[PDB]
Amino acid sequence: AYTTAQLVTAYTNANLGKAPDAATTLTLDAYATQTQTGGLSDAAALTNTLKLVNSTTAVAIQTYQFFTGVAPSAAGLDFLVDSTTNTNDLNDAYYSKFAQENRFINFSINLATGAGAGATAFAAAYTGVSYAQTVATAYDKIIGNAVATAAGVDVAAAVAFLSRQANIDYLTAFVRANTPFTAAADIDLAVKAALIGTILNAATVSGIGGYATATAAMINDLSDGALSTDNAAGVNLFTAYP
Amino acid sequence: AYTTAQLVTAYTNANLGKAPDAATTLTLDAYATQTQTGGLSDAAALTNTLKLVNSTTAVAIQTYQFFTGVAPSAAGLDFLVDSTTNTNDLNDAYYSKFAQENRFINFSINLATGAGAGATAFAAAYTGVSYAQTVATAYDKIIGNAVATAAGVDVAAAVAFLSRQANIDYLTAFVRANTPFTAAADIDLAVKAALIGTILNAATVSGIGGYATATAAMINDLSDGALSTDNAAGVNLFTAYP
Amino acid sequence: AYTTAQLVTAYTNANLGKAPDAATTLTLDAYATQTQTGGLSDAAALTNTLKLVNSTTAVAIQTYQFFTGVAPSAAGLDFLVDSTTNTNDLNDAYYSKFAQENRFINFSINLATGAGAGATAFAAAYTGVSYAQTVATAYDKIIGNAVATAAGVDVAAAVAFLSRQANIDYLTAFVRANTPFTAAADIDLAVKAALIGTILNAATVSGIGGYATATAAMINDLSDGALSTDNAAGVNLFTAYP
Amino acid sequence: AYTTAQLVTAYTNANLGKAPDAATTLTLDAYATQTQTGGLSDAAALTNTLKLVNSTTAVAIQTYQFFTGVAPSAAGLDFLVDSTTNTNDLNDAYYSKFAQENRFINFSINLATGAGAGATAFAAAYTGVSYAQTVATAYDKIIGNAVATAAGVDVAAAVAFLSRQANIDYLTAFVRANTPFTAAADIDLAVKAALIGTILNAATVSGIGGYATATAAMINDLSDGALSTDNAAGVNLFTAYP
Amino acid sequence: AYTTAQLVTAYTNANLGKAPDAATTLTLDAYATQTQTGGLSDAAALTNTLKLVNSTTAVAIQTYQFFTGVAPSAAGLDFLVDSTTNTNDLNDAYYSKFAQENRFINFSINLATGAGAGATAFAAAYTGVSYAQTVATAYDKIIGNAVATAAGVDVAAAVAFLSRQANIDYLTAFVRANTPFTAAADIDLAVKAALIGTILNAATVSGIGGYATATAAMINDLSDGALSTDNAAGVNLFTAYP
Amino acid sequence: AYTTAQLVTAYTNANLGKAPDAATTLTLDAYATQTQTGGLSDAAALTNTLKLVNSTTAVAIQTYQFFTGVAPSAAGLDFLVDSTTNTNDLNDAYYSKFAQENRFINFSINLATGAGAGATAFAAAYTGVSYAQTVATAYDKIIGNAVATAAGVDVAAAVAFLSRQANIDYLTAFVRANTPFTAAADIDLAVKAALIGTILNAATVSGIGGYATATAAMINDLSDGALSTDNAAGVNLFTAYP
Ligand SMILES: CC(=O)N[C@H]1[C@H](O)[C@H](O)[C@@H](O[C@@H]2[C@H](O)[C@H](O[C@@H]3[C@H](O)[C@@H](O[C@@H]4[C@H](O)[C@@H](O[C@@H]5[C@H](O)[C@H](O[C@@H]6[C@H](O)[C@@H](O)O[C@H](C)[C@H]6NC(C)=O)O[C@H](CO)[C@H]5O)O[C@H](C)[C@H]4NC(C)=O)O[C@H](C)[C@H]3NC(C)=O)O[C@H](CO)[C@H]2O)O[C@@H]1C
Ligand SMILES: CC(=O)N[C@H]1[C@H](O)[C@H](O)[C@@H](O[C@@H]2[C@H](O)[C@H](O[C@@H]3[C@H](O)[C@@H](O[C@@H]4[C@H](O)[C@@H](O[C@@H]5[C@H](O)[C@H](O[C@@H]6[C@H](O)[C@@H](O)O[C@H](C)[C@H]6NC(C)=O)O[C@H](CO)[C@H]5O)O[C@H](C)[C@H]4NC(C)=O)O[C@H](C)[C@H]3NC(C)=O)O[C@H](CO)[C@H]2O)O[C@@H]1C
Ligand SMILES: CC(=O)N[C@H]1[C@H](O)[C@H](O)[C@@H](O[C@@H]2[C@H](O)[C@H](O[C@@H]3[C@H](O)[C@@H](O[C@@H]4[C@H](O)[C@@H](O[C@@H]5[C@H](O)[C@H](O[C@@H]6[C@H](O)[C@@H](O)O[C@H](C)[C@H]6NC(C)=O)O[C@H](CO)[C@H]5O)O[C@H](C)[C@H]4NC(C)=O)O[C@H](C)[C@H]3NC(C)=O)O[C@H](CO)[C@H]2O)O[C@@H]1C
Ligand SMILES: CC(=O)N[C@H]1[C@H](O)[C@H](O)[C@@H](O[C@@H]2[C@H](O)[C@H](O[C@@H]3[C@H](O)[C@@H](O[C@@H]4[C@H](O)[C@@H](O[C@@H]5[C@H](O)[C@H](O[C@@H]6[C@H](O)[C@@H](O)O[C@H](C)[C@H]6NC(C)=O)O[C@H](CO)[C@H]5O)O[C@H](C)[C@H]4NC(C)=O)O[C@H](C)[C@H]3NC(C)=O)O[C@H](CO)[C@H]2O)O[C@@H]1C
Ligand SMILES: CC(=O)N[C@H]1[C@H](O)[C@H](O)[C@@H](O[C@@H]2[C@H](O)[C@H](O[C@@H]3[C@H](O)[C@@H](O[C@@H]4[C@H](O)[C@@H](O[C@@H]5[C@H](O)[C@H](O[C@@H]6[C@H](O)[C@@H](O)O[C@H](C)[C@H]6NC(C)=O)O[C@H](CO)[C@H]5O)O[C@H](C)[C@H]4NC(C)=O)O[C@H](C)[C@H]3NC(C)=O)O[C@H](CO)[C@H]2O)O[C@@H]1C
Ligand SMILES: CC(=O)N[C@H]1[C@H](O)[C@H](O)[C@@H](O[C@@H]2[C@H](O)[C@H](O[C@@H]3[C@H](O)[C@@H](O[C@@H]4[C@H](O)[C@@H](O[C@@H]5[C@H](O)[C@H](O[C@@H]6[C@H](O)[C@@H](O)O[C@H](C)[C@H]6NC(C)=O)O[C@H](CO)[C@H]5O)O[C@H](C)[C@H]4NC(C)=O)O[C@H](C)[C@H]3NC(C)=O)O[C@H](CO)[C@H]2O)O[C@@H]1C
Ligand SMILES: CC(=O)N[C@H]1[C@H](O)[C@H](O)[C@@H](O[C@@H]2[C@H](O)[C@H](O[C@@H]3[C@H](O)[C@@H](O[C@@H]4[C@H](O)[C@@H](O[C@@H]5[C@H](O)[C@H](O[C@@H]6[C@H](O)[C@@H](O)O[C@H](C)[C@H]6NC(C)=O)O[C@H](CO)[C@H]5O)O[C@H](C)[C@H]4NC(C)=O)O[C@H](C)[C@H]3NC(C)=O)O[C@H](CO)[C@H]2O)O[C@@H]1C
Ligand SMILES: [Ca+2]
Ligand SMILES: [Ca+2]
Ligand SMILES: [Ca+2]
Ligand SMILES: [Ca+2]
Ligand SMILES: [Ca+2]
Ligand SMILES: [Ca+2]
Ligand SMILES: [Ca+2]
Ligand SMILES: [Ca+2]
Ligand SMILES: [Ca+2]
Ligand SMILES: [Ca+2]
Ligand SMILES: [Ca+2]
Ligand SMILES: [Ca+2]
Ligand SMILES: [Ca+2]
Ligand SMILES: [Ca+2]
Ligand SMILES: [Ca+2]
Ligand SMILES: [Ca+2]
Ligand SMILES: [Ca+2]
Ligand SMILES: [Ca+2]
Repeated sequence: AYTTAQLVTAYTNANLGKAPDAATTLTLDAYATQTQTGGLSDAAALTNTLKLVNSTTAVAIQTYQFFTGVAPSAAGLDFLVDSTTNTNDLNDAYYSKFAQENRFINFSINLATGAGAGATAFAAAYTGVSYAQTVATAYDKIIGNAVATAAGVDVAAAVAFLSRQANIDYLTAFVRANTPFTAAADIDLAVKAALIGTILNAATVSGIGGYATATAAMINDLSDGALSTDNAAGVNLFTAYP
Repeated sequence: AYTTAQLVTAYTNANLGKAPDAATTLTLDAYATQTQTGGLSDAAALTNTLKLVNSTTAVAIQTYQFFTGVAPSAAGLDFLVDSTTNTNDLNDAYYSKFAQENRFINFSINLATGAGAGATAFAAAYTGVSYAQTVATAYDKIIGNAVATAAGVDVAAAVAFLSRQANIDYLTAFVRANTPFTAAADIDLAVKAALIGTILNAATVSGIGGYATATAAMINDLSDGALSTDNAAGVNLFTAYP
Repeated sequence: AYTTAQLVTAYTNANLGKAPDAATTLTLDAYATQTQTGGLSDAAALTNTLKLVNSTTAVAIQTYQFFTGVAPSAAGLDFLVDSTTNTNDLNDAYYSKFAQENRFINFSINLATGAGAGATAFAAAYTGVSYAQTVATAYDKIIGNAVATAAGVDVAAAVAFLSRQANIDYLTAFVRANTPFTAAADIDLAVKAALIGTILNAATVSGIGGYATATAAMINDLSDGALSTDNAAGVNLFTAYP
Repeated sequence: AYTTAQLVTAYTNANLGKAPDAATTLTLDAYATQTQTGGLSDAAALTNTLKLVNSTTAVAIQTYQFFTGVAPSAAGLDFLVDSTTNTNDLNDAYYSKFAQENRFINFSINLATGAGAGATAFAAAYTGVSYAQTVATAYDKIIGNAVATAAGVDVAAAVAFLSRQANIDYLTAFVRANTPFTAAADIDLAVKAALIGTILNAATVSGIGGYATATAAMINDLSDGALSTDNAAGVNLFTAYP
Repeated sequence: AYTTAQLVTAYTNANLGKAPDAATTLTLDAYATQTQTGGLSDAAALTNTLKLVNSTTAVAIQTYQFFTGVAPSAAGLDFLVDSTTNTNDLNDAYYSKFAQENRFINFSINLATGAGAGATAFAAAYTGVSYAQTVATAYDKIIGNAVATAAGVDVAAAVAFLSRQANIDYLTAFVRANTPFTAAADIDLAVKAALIGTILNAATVSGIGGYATATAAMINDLSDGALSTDNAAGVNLFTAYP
Repeated sequence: AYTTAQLVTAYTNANLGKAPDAATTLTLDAYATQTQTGGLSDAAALTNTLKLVNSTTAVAIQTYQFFTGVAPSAAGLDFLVDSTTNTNDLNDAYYSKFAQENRFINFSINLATGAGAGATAFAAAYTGVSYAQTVATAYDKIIGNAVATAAGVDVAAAVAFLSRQANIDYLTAFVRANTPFTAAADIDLAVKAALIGTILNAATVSGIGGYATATAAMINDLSDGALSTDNAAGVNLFTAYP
């Protein structure tokens, strides 16, 4: 049985010191009532509670792991999500106008293009590759073909939907109108990051794939208040939480 | 085997001293015959007998528990349902023109708006929340998403039906024409109580959810004549009947 | 193996001394042949043999039990069905123009209206009750909601069919044109008896319900020639044959 | 393994000394080959061999059993089917123009009307009975309602088909144009025999019912050459072959 | 594992010294490869290898067995299929223009009409029999009604298809234009042989029936090079290979 | 768990010293990630890794085995796929314009026509055989009728599709416009090689058949770097890898 005070504290640690909104408080309150009435197990309530921090914390963990090869530390997560020194962070008015999918795309573009840490690695490996191939390889890397088929979703339809011309046209307009890029090569590279960022958003929403499971464990690890690993140079998701 | 005299006495205690109507007497008489003919078990007949007091007793128990956080005592139930000092109570001519759903809405509006005990708590928590969010959170709090899916009903369709624009338009007309409220904020808060009151009526009619099960046990506890707990400050449903 | 002589004697005792008709004799003869050829068990043949006395004996037993609260005795059954002192009885030319359903309605009207034994009790309990409620309560009392659903028949459709406006219009015309009643209250009470009488006919035709099972046992008890209980003041079906 | 010589001898005894036709010889020869090739068991071949004598021997056995109450003896069967003293018998040119169904009707009319042995018994029992009732009772007596439903055939459809107005119109034309009867009562009685005769033909063709099973055993008993019972006054099928 | 040299030698013995054609050699070569790759068992390859000799050897065995009552010997098979003294045999240019079905019909006509060994027996038994009866009896004799139903094919449809007016019109044209017969009786008898010959072709193509199984064993017996029985007066298929 | 360095080395040995392309590197990288995240077993990743060398290595192994009767050695594979002395090999700019199916056809034409090693054997066996027969025999030889049916694919539809007139018209145009052949016999022989080459491409794409399984084992054997057999005169696939 979870009290509403316990759930909001777990959410606060997962959200890194940010108090829940009034609407989210009612959702957390509903979860607490279900546990007391025998309608929801203790483990299920916590997982649902930690599922509300997807747009604010899971975006920071997953984008760094794919691009920079390592997830940010507790101090790095604190700076990115909710910090006093960072005026523009994930849960402030600067990002308040974005959705979950747009937030994933923004970090993907920033990391792979310009002054991002993984920008040089992204350009070397993702050059000379078509849009369809990038989607196909990223989908297998993030979610996986075997795992997705076992879960029930159709891989062939999902890959085609993500690589449709409508998605490409919208993303290239998003890159050109927003990013300070105008060359064909620079725009082409940035669209690839946007395509990958969409896949990352799809994986965390559905919860299927190695990336989605790994970031869930890290959020659960951070839920109690202190990260168990908390490595200074970053936490490798795949080896910290096998 | 239940005699018709036993069933009406159980109903009278559940209805708090009110004699059954002539139509309800035939329904109770039919239940007694089925038990004697081996067509209905003793436990099933009593549960069906206590299912006829939904509009007169279960409304008082459930509305107080959700809003004030505690169910009324035996003396409090007596005053609300059938008392000599209370000229206008649930089973008199004042409420004789209402249906089951309208009765649930009336207590919800009275408790959450004006001089209700839980009015101050309701305003603090349910401010800045949209209509769709209030329905979604209340449905999970009262009935529950996991329990409803297991029972067979579709949660997604049920929530959309309860939050349709037709329901909102009818409820806001009900609030404005009946309640002494004219400000946008006051009307908006009252409609939220009406939306929650509809959910409470849905839960007790279908019998799915923690609230429906809890109020059934309290009515069964009151059926014999004396409430087992009968706390002076109120009976907490979720801890008295786990 | 049942001989045709044995079957007609069992039918005669069930019909209370009335010899079977020529058409019914062939039906009884067919049952005897099936037992000798190994196509029908001994118990099944007797039950089918006793199923042909529904319109002449089961009508007397069931109507008295529902209205007067007790089934007629062996002497009472003899007077009602086939007696020398009673010029107008069930199996004579006076009732030869009626069907099974009409026979059930006639006793229901006679008992509940006028000089019937149960007329005073029927008026006290069945006053202020709508037609739909009377059908719903009688159907549960006679057949039962749980038993009917288990058997496979749809209760919701059956109740609506029995309470349709076409049935009410036919029955009120039957009451007004036949019974010596013209007041609204007297006609309304008589139609309720007709509605109940139709339900009794439905129960005995289909064989589902406590009433149908109980009257079958009494007919089987009377089949051998002498009733086992044969109480002077009447036989209570539900306690004599649990 | 049955040789073609053995099969024709079994058929000859079943047909009471009549040699098989050239077409029937090929059918018997085909049965013999199947047994030698392992495609048909010995018991199945004999039953199929004895199924070809339906129109010549099973008609004599079944009609007498239903009407006269006893099957003909071996000498009686010999006179009826194939005898030197009887110029007009079942397997001669006199009956060579009839089919299986017409042969059954002819004996039914002869036995129940005119100088038949069972004519007086048939008139006493089958007077005052409608056509539909006669078909319904005869079908239960010969085939049976329970047995037919278990086999898979629909009793309700079969009875209605046998009692259709087209069947009655054809049969009454058959009776009037052929039998020397013109009165309404005499024609009505003869049509009842024709209706029963059709049922007997249906039972032996399909092989369902006590009559069909009983006459099959008697033919099998006669197959070896000598009847085991061979009672002088007739063989009662239901007690000789339980 | 079968080598391509072994398969062609088995086919040569089955074909009685005739070397396989170039097209058939590839088919035999494909069977050998499948056994070496673990895609086909040794027994299955030999049965498929012996299934290619249907039009040249199984025609001689089956037609003699049905008509003359005995299959030809090894010397008789050698003369009929592939012999130096016989200029016109089954696998030469004389029969190179015929198909499998036409080859079966040719032997049936030759044996049952003219100077055939079984011509006198065929005329005595198959006189006075209609076309439909001949097809029905031959189908039961060759394939069998019980065996065909167990295999899954519909006997009623198959018999009607083989006895359709289109088949009769084609066969009677085949008989009249080819055979030196012009009388009605002679043509009628020859068409019956053609109808039976078609059934024999159907049985060996599908592989269902006692005849098809028996001739397969004899071909398998001849496959090694020397027939095990090799009776001088002929081999009776049904007793040599039970 | 496979590292991306291990997968590319396995692919390099399978591709015989050729470094993977940038697009293929991402595919190999995705396989490595899945193994580390527990979404793909070690054996499955290697098989998928070796499935990307179908167009460059499996074409050399399979075409030689079918036509020349033996697969090329490690030195022979090195010369054909990736060698310094061979300016025009499978993975250079000379073959960079072809697809997988066209590559299979090219070797089939070269080997069976002109100066190919198996040209003389192909002409001797595949002369006087129709197009439909060649497809039917090759399909059974390469994939097999029994194996294909067990896998689920329809053999009858597949053979008809491969032998359709549209396929023949395209292939004969391919032969005439490309190969230096103009005679009817030479073109006819070359089209047969093209038809077989298409079947080989179909077998390796679907992975069904003895040829597909055998060439997979040889590629797996070559994956570690050194071939286990490495016979100087060639490796017989069916006996080296049973
Ligand atoms: C392992 C670990 O724990 N490491 C930590 C360290 O130990 C240490 O504690 C600390 O570090 C930080 C961190 O590494 C930081 O990384 C940044 C960061 O990931 C990210 O930052 C953003 C960037 O500085 C910048 O913004 C603009 C802006 O997004 C703009 O986009 C427009 C615009 O918003 C408006 O017009 O709306 C449009 C729709 C929008 N367009 C799009 C496409 O979205 O776009 C431009 C061009 O893309 C972009 O430059 O400002 C943001 C506010 C900022 N975000 C946050 C949350 O702060 O990406 C950087 C590339 C990345 N830098 C490097 C280097 O990798 O870097 C600082 C140093 O600069 C470091 O101290 O934290 C570690 C995690
Ligand atoms: C724990 C426990 O056991 N406690 C008990 C105590 O120990 C003690 O024994 C005792 O207490 C009572 C009780 O707490 C009472 O609580 C009241 C009560 O819940 C409720 O009361 C109603 C209210 O006083 C009032 O009415 C009007 C009216 O409903 C009107 O609505 C119109 C109108 O009917 C007509 O026009 O038709 C329209 C369709 C209708 N509109 C709508 C929208 O329905 O609407 C106005 C505005 O909403 C409303 O004020 O009169 C009712 C007759 C009355 N109902 C009953 C059953 O009595 O709500 C009050 C807000 C609530 N008060 C407080 C405070 O919470 O309060 C009294 C003291 O006043 C107390 O003694 O019982 C405890 C249970
Ligand atoms: C426990 C036990 O065993 N008790 C027995 C006693 O110990 C004792 O042995 C003995 O008793 C009898 C019995 O109690 C009797 O009961 C009667 C009886 O149940 C019933 O009787 C009928 C009634 O007297 C009457 O008839 C008319 C008539 O039905 C008429 O209807 C018209 C008409 O037929 C024509 O126009 O066609 C129309 C279509 C039709 N209309 C309708 C609607 O059908 O309608 C009027 C008004 O309804 C009606 O009065 O005459 C009938 C012939 C008679 N039936 C039989 C079978 O006899 O109902 C009585 C109300 C009931 N009486 C009492 C009192 O309850 O009563 C006598 C004394 O009168 C008693 O000796 O048997 C016990 C079973
Ligand atoms: C256990 C359960 O749940 N059962 C239910 C079923 O599962 C099902 O859901 C529904 O099914 C029904 C049910 O089986 C039913 O049966 C009918 C019914 O019993 C009755 O129905 C009445 C009838 O159609 C009709 O009657 C007239 C009338 O009897 C008339 O007689 C006159 C008249 O009384 C007066 O003038 O006096 C005269 C002397 C008299 N003449 C006589 C007696 O000769 O005679 C005519 C024929 O000439 C007759 O049509 O109309 C009534 C309104 C109707 N009543 C109701 C309540 O509907 O009798 C039918 C013979 C009977 N049918 C069959 C078949 O048995 O059947 C329907 C058929 O669709 C079925 O759907 O409900 C169950 C409760
Ligand atoms: C127990 C036992 O074993 N008993 C045996 C005895 O011990 C003893 O061995 C011995 O007995 C016989 C037997 O009992 C016989 O029984 C006969 C017999 O069952 C049957 O006989 C037929 C009857 O005599 C008669 O014919 C005409 C004819 O059918 C005609 O019909 C016309 C006509 O054919 C033409 O116009 O075509 C029309 C389409 C056709 N119409 C129809 C409707 O079909 O119709 C008339 C009127 O119906 C009819 O009389 O002649 C037949 C040739 C004959 N059939 C045979 C097979 O012989 O029915 C008799 C009524 C019955 N008699 C008695 C008595 O029951 O009787 C003799 C004595 O007469 C007896 O020796 O065998 C015992 C079995
Ligand atoms: C048990 C055993 O092993 N016995 C063997 C012996 O021990 C001994 O070793 C030896 O015997 C042979 C064998 O018994 C032979 O039997 C023959 C044989 O079965 C068969 O022979 C055919 C017949 O002689 C004949 O031909 C014509 C021709 O078919 C013609 O048809 C035309 C024509 O082809 C053209 O116009 O095209 C048309 C489409 C075609 N029409 C049709 C309808 O097809 O039709 C006429 C009339 O039907 C026909 O006579 O010539 C054939 C070439 C020949 N076939 C072969 C394969 O040789 O049928 C004979 C009736 C049969 N004879 C007897 C007798 O039964 O007989 C010789 C002696 O003549 C004997 O030495 O082999 C035993 C098996
Ligand atoms: C068991 C083992 O390991 N053996 C090895 C040896 O031990 C030894 O190590 C070594 O041997 C080689 C090898 O045996 C070689 O075999 C060749 C080879 O299989 C193949 O070679 C091709 C051929 O020489 C040739 O080309 C043209 C060309 O393809 C042309 O096609 C046109 C053209 O490309 C353009 O116009 O586009 C068109 C679309 C196209 N048309 C079509 C239809 O595709 O077509 C003509 C006519 O078909 C053709 O001649 O040149 C190619 C570049 C070459 N391919 C490669 C990969 O090198 O087929 C030869 C017939 C075969 N030779 C013999 C002999 O069998 O032979 C050399 C000696 O010449 C030997 O040293 O390797 C062993 C495996
Ligand atoms: Ca913080
Ligand atoms: Ca901040
Ligand atoms: Ca932790
Ligand atoms: Ca009270
Ligand atoms: Ca009151
Ligand atoms: Ca209690
Ligand atoms: Ca009597
Ligand atoms: Ca009387
Ligand atoms: Ca008794
Ligand atoms: Ca005889
Ligand atoms: Ca005779
Ligand atoms: Ca016997
Ligand atoms: Ca030879
Ligand atoms: Ca020859
Ligand atoms: Ca052998
Ligand atoms: Ca190399
Ligand atoms: Ca090269
Ligand atoms: Ca190796």
